[PDB]
Amino acid sequence: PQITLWKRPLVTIKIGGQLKEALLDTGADDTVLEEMNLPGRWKPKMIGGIGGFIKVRQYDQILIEICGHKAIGTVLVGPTPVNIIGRNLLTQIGCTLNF
Amino acid sequence: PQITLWKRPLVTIKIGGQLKEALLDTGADDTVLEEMNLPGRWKPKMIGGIGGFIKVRQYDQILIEICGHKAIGTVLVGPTPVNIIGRNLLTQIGCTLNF
Ligand SMILES: CCC(CC)CN(C[C@@H](O)[C@H](Cc1ccccc1)NC(=O)O[C@H]1CO[C@H]2OCC[C@H]21)S(=O)(=O)c1ccc2c(c1)OCO2
Repeated sequence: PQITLWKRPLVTIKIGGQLKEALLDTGADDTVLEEMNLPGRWKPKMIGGIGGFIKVRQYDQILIEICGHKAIGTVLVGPTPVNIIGRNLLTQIGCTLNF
Repeated sequence: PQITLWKRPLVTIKIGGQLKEALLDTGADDTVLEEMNLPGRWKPKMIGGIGGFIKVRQYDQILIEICGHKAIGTVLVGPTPVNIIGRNLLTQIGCTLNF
């Protein structure tokens, strides 16, 4: 689809067998989700945003379905203000910016 | 043009007589620029992201040229680590997400 930006580009995602809403975020290198239970092993990591740095749980090679498009990649879980889909998965679903 | 997301979607902008590199950021409601001394009246604002909030100065009706496309709107200025073009101006240059 072609998504205009007069509203927040929010979409439904499926991860760990659960539906969630997430923001397509071209300014994010990485995908960061709010606190949730995810299966598999994880490593502690730090990530920085506009206001500072936070501790996150890094899950590798996780399936997320983004508006029916499959991606398998790294998902960070921690105290982000919003579920964000970052470029690491946006590229997997073939997302581009156009103007 | 079409911008893939393999790398950060950085583009050249023109603001207040200065050329800068800025992120085309679909996850940003507002446009936030690195500290710079603009003339005119402003209002204090707080904007939140990963790591917490930063204090910024809100300037209204500021003209920004984004890869040759002119836009005019609200621009926030503060201690951000990156110049961020938000949705308030992305809509004005006809920027869409596509996948
Ligand atoms: C509330 C949803 C997002 C944060 C979750 C909002 N951000 C825009 C993101 O694109 C920032 C934009 C950003 C980019 C680099 C540095 C600081 C901010 N990216 C970001 O935080 O990404 C982080 C996760 O991947 C990593 O790669 C970049 C930082 C990490 S933000 O920079 O904090 C931002 C911008 C304009 C705004 C605002 C918040 O509130 C209203 O107006």
